[PDB]
Amino acid sequence: KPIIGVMGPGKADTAENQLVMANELGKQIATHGWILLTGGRSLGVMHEAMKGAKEAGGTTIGVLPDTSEISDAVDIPIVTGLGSARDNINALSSNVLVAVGMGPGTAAEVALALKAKKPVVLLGTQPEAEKFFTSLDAGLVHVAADVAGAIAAVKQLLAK
Amino acid sequence: RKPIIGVMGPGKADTAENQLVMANELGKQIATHGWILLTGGRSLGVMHEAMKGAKEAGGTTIGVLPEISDAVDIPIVTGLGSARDNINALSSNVLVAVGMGPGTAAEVALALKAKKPVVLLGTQPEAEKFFTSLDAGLVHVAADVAGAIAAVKQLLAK
Amino acid sequence: RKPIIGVMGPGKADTAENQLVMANELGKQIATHGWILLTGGRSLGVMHEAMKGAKEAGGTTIGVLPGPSEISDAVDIPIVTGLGSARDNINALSSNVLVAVGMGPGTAAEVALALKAKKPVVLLGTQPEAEKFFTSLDAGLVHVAADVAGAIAAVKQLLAK
Amino acid sequence: RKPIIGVMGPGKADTAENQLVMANELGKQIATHGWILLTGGRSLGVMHEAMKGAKEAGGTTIGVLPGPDTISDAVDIPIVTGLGARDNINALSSNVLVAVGMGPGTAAEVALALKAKKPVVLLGTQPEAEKFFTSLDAGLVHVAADVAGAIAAVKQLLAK
Repeated sequence: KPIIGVMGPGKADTAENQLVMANELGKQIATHGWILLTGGRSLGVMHEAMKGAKEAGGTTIGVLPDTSEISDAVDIPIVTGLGSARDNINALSSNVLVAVGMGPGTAAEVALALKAKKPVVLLGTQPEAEKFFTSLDAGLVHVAADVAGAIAAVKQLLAK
Repeated sequence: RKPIIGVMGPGKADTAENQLVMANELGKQIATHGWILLTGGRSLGVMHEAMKGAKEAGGTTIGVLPEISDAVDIPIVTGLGSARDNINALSSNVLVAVGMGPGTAAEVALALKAKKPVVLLGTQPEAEKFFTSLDAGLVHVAADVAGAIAAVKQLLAK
Repeated sequence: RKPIIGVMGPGKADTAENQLVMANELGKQIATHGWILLTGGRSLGVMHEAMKGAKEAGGTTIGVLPGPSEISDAVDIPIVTGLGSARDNINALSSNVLVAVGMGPGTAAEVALALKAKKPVVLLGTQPEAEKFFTSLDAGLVHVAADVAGAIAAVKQLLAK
Repeated sequence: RKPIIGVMGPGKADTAENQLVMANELGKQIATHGWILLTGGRSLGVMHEAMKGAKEAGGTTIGVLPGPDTISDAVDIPIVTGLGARDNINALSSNVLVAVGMGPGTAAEVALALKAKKPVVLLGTQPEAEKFFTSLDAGLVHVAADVAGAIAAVKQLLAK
């Protein structure tokens, strides 16, 4: 059962178009028979992908700093306690990683995945980010224009 | 959402034979009761047995790692090694220690520190009575797999 | 290289005043022996007193923290980690010898972790059940000290080997 | 409290030789200013030269390692973490961070420092990096053209 990780900025930092892409990304992850792994508290991109995944009957793993609540969009809550430190659990536990948008948090998570030699697809990050991460590891970086392209890169990659 | 039962225990070299038997059937019963099993993948004593108990009974297992192992449905790779995945303690609704050693002691203590109940099974007096001195209200001592599955059912309901 | 001695204690209403006084004196004796004190870096309880005692004797101190902020004023070197309820095996792995003053859930995790790292732990001001329970984890690494002088003498011997 | 300056760079042959000289001269100037050098505690790359540099000029050094561990001779205080993972320690413990060169590990440390809202001095990085990280946080990113520049950016940042 493949595991696809979604990173992306939080609620305040995610633009409306990026939110829409994130939901659609989560749906398509679910319809291709994959598990979604993302951050279980963050309310921008990561939440939208989880809702997307859930709305289309997919399994979601949320990674979390118990404490209250959760979200009902999370199926398997994995609580680390690690506060501001590295749940590079995403990076390491995923088959493929997709970033929707960009910010300091997300840049950090993408660079760890590359360091760990795992492929990353970059959706809706700007040219600045696309060129830098490609400059880090051109064999591991895939830029996608929209969700369907991102999902195609994810399919091509899992065959390998 | 399914209850998640954390199991902790020593590895191959320090797990007596009766503890492996107890671990294997504890996992069977975790699954049989419709709970998710959470434990370490890759530890080849108590923890590896509970996962198989659980799989053999058609349960869902999560394995925390720092390949493995047919019996793990969801691998969570942490990347730490000689550190703390406190994932077991904080992710799981109830924790069952089967046997005892340094690793397991640290994890029982962290669970009590996060104020979760722990069921101690096949641990011995010194461990039972020390953990009880830490938080008596959170520490439950079971005699056999049955008394431990029992204590777990009686804890999810509260 | 200067030896580093790790000190671990319980908290605050898990702390009695004999333990605060013993932690201060332990921390002085550590600094007087030319050793670095490594402990938790909050201005609270047993770890804080060890730190004030080391500073008072002209010792060097390292405080480990999670997060952000308010470092004890006795901390020379603050090590800020970003982990919350997550360990924080820094004390255990970085110290040559570790000393527990009192006992609580947190110190018990810390002590068990250090034994698993094959590091010697000196127990000071704990109850027979802790003493007995850790002794049963590893007889070879657990030193029960009766007072601060005994603690210091166990560290001394452990470093001389 | 003596200030702590953290240095980050690449390891093996993500590392050009002039980077190795800049790192060593930088460590040397950090120690001459009465500052502590915090770095990765290994015997390789930018971080080791910076350490050797600091020592040679009478400075104190802190080396952060994973598990378990012994570690350069230039390290006074070893901080052994056992998080084989993320030492987020540099980012959060240093007053100022200086990156010498760039690679995946460095990229994550820098983004984490900017996520923690700490200023980063970028020495000997390519303009893709200078541009990307400036795109993340203009206010926190300082491109130095050389070791003297890098020090006068620290010195001033330590003064605000």
